[PDB]
Amino acid sequence: EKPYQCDFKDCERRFSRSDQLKRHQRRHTGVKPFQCKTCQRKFSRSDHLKTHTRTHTGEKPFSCRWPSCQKKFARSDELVRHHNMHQR
DNA sequence: AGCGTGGGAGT
DNA sequence: TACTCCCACGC
Ligand code: NA
Ligand SMILES: [Zn+2]
Ligand SMILES: [Zn+2]
Ligand SMILES: [Zn+2]
Repeated sequence: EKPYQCDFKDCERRFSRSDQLKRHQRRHTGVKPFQCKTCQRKFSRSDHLKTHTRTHTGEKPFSCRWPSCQKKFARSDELVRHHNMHQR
């Protein structure tokens, strides 16, 4: 199921796909290909750079679906937490 | 709350 | 492979 093993010392992680292993291995190497042009912070992943950028732009693409609630969020996981809050 | 950081997955 | 999206841990 997860044939791509991480061979770094004392790491037991295994992955379904080669690209998942490559991304994981950036944790060990510290290689960070992406940079925010606003604050120069570096990231190992482009999706992390994308959501970080919303800290500068104020974009909040995720709207609460509860009727009459107008709250918005920069990330889908913030909206999940918020929805969990409406539903006790 | 706000967000760095992470795996699992669709494409 | 890479880009993208989801949900999640932990502060
Ligand atoms: Na990418
Ligand atoms: Zn590893
Ligand atoms: Zn920045
Ligand atoms: Zn709401």
